[PDB]
Amino acid sequence: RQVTIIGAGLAGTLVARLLARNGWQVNLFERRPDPRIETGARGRSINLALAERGAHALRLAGLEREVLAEAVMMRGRMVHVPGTPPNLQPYEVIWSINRDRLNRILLDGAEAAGASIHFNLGLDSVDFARQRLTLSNVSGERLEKRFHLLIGADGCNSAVRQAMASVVDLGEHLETQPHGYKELQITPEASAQFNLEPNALHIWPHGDYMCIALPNLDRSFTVTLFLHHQSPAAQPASPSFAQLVDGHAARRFFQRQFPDLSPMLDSLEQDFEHHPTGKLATLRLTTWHVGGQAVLLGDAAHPMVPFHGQGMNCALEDAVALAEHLQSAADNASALAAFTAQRQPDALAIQAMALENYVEMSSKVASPTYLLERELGQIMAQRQPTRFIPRYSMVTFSRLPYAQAMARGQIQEQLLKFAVANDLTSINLDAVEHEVTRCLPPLSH
Ligand SMILES: Cc1cc2nc3c(=O)[nH]c(=O)nc-3n(C[C@H](O)[C@H](O)[C@H](O)COP(=O)(O)OP(=O)(O)OC[C@H]3O[C@@H](n4cnc5c(N)ncnc54)[C@H](O)[C@@H]3O)c2cc1C
Ligand SMILES: COc1ccc(S(=O)(=O)Nc2nc(-c3cccc([N+](=O)[O-])c3)cs2)cc1OC
Ligand SMILES: COc1ccc(S(=O)(=O)Nc2nc(-c3cccc([N+](=O)[O-])c3)cs2)cc1OC
Repeated sequence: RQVTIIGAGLAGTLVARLLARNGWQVNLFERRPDPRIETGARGRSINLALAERGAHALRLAGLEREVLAEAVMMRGRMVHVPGTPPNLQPYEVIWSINRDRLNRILLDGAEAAGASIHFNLGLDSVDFARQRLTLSNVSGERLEKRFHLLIGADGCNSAVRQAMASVVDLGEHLETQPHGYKELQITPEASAQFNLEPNALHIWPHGDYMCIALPNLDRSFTVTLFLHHQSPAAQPASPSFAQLVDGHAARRFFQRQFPDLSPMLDSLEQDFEHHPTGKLATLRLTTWHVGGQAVLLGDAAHPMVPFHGQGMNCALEDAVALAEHLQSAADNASALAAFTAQRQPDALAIQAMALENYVEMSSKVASPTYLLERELGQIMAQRQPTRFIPRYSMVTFSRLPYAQAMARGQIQEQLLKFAVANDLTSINLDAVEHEVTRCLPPLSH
């Protein structure tokens, strides 16, 4: 009945609330300070896309209305490319939520449910044999604490995950990507001056690099630049973080490549030199738990590239699943095994689907095969909105488990490919629709 959670982020704080109100004694430890303590100057955090499946996880926790109150409705996407004014491409919605706003709400929810939360305390080591762990603060205190069940919700660099290696082989494989990212900020004045639409997701596509911006209720926007770390050996002058040696270089790059975005980025030079360049990676594990003693949740279990906007959504789903299993199972070891069996297939799937979105960020001309496929898929979905559901729509706008969206997507892509092989005018749409009904079962099977 006792549980210790490391990491008061999105997954850890949600699972604290779900367990605490299910009668667990919950202690939650966080390395950062309490964002609920009002200071004189609020810091900036990123805005995240919350999709239907994440919103539904919050509804099960009884916190959806709270979060929605501070979330910006995004009705569609606005693509910005030179030579056209952007116009809204309508989506059904995606909510833009501020990370720290969400976190404060989750924290209040966890505490209201009876969890004890401890801030400014980082997990440094775990001794599984002696079931003790040690927390450290900046005051030099080294706090040794006893634990029964340990939930690692401590993010993509999990200290819990690292500790688990000492006692079990996690079968880790880290796959890195050549793009990094940089977080930047459009202020409310700038967005208003350039009439940036608050109720939309904004994209600046540019072949091998790109910017995406999500809104905040105060009309500021957080912008993410995705760009190669280094210029390719054979394409040595192409843009990369390696060339952008300082803020002035960054400014010249934005001026040249993102002319209409550069004016909105007032602290670009500042932001570029301070904010570290983030890495893109996928980490996969064969095992998420050590018997009944510890389990990994969210980014701690399954780091993924941020290209389908689903990491937080997955983490919130994870929390719901972990608390469901901990209640309905015989013992903790069985719960953790069952949890891993449910969610690890979903995690691998979204990790893969995220990478597939990522690889499209290319200046390579799209193969006419892939183009005809997508165009044919659109037609089929129109004719049988029943069965043929585009995979992105299954992921982003439904609650269908990721593994099942990936499976239906495979059946669908395969059908499209055999149909398109060897322009669309020669393709018999009746023959294709016949194959769609023969090969793709309705959702009710
Ligand atoms: C550029 C970018 C854009 C993204 N956009 C989206 C998006 O639009 N939508 C979406 O769904 N996802 C998005 N994601 C993914 C999303 O941020 C993560 O998947 C999600 O935050 C993971 O939730 P979590 O609780 O598992 O981890 P976290 O939210 O990272 O929580 C981990 C917590 O543990 C704490 N902690 C860490 N180490 C320790 C320690 N040793 N001791 C104690 N506490 C510790 C941290 O302070 C933190 O509070 C994005 C990610 C990136 C990088
Ligand atoms: C306009 O139609 C589309 C609808 C949906 C998608 S999607 O579902 O497949 N990908 C998605 N990425 C995000 C997302 C949000 C925040 C940050 C990031 N990020 O890359 O950091 C990604 C939201 S939806 C794509 C579409 O066209 C490309
Ligand atoms: C990995 O490759 C695929 C995987 C899955 C599928 S699918 O058949 O299951 N989903 C489909 N999406 C579209 C579609 C159309 C218009 C815009 C978008 N959009 O991402 O914005 C998608 C057409 S078909 C297709 C694939 O390539 C054709």
